[PDB]
Amino acid sequence: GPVPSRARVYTDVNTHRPREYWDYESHVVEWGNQDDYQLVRKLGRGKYSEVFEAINITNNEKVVVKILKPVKKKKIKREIKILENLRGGPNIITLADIVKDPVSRTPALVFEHVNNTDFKQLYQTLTDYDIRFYMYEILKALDYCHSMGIMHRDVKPHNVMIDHEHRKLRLIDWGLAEFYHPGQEYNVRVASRYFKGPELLVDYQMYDYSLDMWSLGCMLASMIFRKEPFFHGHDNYDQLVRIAKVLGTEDLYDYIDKYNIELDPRFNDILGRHSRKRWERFVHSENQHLVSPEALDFLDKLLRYDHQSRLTAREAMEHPYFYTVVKD
Ligand SMILES: COc1ccc(/N=C2/NC(=O)/C(=C/c3ccc(OC)c(O)c3)S2)cc1
Repeated sequence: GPVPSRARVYTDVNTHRPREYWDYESHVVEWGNQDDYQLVRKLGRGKYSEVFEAINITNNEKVVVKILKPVKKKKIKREIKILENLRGGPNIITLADIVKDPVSRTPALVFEHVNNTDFKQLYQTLTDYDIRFYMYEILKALDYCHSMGIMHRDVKPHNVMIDHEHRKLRLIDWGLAEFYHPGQEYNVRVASRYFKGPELLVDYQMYDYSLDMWSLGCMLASMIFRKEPFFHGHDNYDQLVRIAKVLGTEDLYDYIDKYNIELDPRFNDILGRHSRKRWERFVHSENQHLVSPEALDFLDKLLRYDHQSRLTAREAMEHPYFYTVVKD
């Protein structure tokens, strides 16, 4: 069978914290008053919720209200517990309140408001310095939640709110996040297609925080190469082919061989043979101002098949890529 795997860092965080830290099924929600918040406009509708701009009339404060669609109470308490465990963390969205929505019959989460510009406009104008700056700010958030025993599992541009005027970043949408427990087998149906790690795409369930580092690598490649998304698969199978055409098939086989994993035989007719490419081939006159040797080396150390070989968030913050970023 498959070879087990554990994270190389923060392995035992949850087994040394009290059961109440991670046993989200037993969490008792503390309810606020739903009448404190007036909905202003709908911002978005997802698979599991709808998001609204709102105002706290007992505050005059702008907030964001996320009203949950029905899903098993386990996953609602999971997201609530995770947001409360992480509240106050560097660049973590702050959960201000929780209420019962009378119409939906489901909880509604109240968040701090971030005056963000959508990434499709923002990524068109981010400079080399901006990308390094915001990548460092994301790394602060990930190392924090990783150090707190939590993996986000849905890192993507949509889940990174940026108020570019105030240089403020928040990592949002913790609805897929989960507590890391060594040896635990997790659902591989997480993250968006373009940001799924190879571990998900080969159905290896004993993954860890390093999944988020793959997703971050995918974001980085889209930004510095100005190709969003970078690995643009048509489905989950073609997604791994897209990755293999860049990272090569020999290291893909080394990866699945290390973990005693087999590919789905439907890859037989589609995967092919590919050498590993030099990242410089994606450089051209329209993105070269975003690319440096340090950028390519950093990206190369995030986008590894072997989840055990990717930089940790901590190690990533040590990379020369960030030497130019002013640290507060
Ligand atoms: C496109 O449909 C959806 C549906 C649900 C979503 N899920 C969230 N999960 C969070 O935590 C969110 C927090 C948030 C969003 C925007 C903000 O400012 C504009 C802000 O301050 C906080 S959104 C996202 C998009």
